[PDB]
Amino acid sequence: QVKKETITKKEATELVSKVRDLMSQKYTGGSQVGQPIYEIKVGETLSKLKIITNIDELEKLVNALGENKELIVTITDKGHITNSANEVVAEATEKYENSADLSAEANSITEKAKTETNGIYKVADVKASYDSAKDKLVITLRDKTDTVTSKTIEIGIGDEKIDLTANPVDSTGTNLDPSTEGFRVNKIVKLGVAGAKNIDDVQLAEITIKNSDLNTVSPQDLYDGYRLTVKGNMVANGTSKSISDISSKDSETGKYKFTIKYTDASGKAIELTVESTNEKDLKDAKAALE
Repeated sequence: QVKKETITKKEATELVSKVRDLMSQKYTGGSQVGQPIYEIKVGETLSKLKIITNIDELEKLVNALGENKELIVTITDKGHITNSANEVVAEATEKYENSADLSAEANSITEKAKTETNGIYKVADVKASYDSAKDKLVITLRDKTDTVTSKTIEIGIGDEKIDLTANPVDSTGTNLDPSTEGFRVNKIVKLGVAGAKNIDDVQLAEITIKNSDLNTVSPQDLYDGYRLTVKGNMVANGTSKSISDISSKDSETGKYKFTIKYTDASGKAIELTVESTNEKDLKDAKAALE
């Protein structure tokens, strides 16, 4: 993954433009044709998010956002892909994502071949091999009776999951029934796929919109280890002060942080982020401002 970002209310004009375009995007095929691809939620906090169905819901909330108040917007992809007919759809056959998926499939097919009586298994002897070196699933078929032919099919990472009970495809593009009298495995060009599944959500973004003038400083900027600096005293003399929690508990930078929202001498809404790798210095600065 999620892109986290903080922007100002003024900068939210660009967010409105982008979210408007996202909200206009619909599936162009399959079961969800005409429904929105994106789910947008808006609320004061991450615990008070609500789904919106029109961009004006966001515009109204952004326009009404008070001085030193904030709004959270989350953007979720409800799951989409372009299918073989060039339509954007909500469901698709799952893909092999790694070596373990290919290896599992080889084991599954090998086990299924012992007892299966459906599709290809009915009319063909089946071997399925996971080649550790090449990183491929290799399926080898031979007709059980009559003039015996064979076919080998290679399946890799990123391919759609296959199903030997489903109708394979021949050179005409037809999904052909393996029980057709005269069917031979050497006419298979590709194997049939497993059933389509709903594509999973992907959280794309969490955008915090703050109606404030934003700046980030060190604790040293405000406090020298003993006394507030001149800048520290100006901050401490701000009005309608709200000082946030103790720390950020680190992220992937070292830096901890707290925020001070205040109204400056001119009446401007300010939010000052005070960040430090050192966690004692930050909490000392913090205590001096209280």
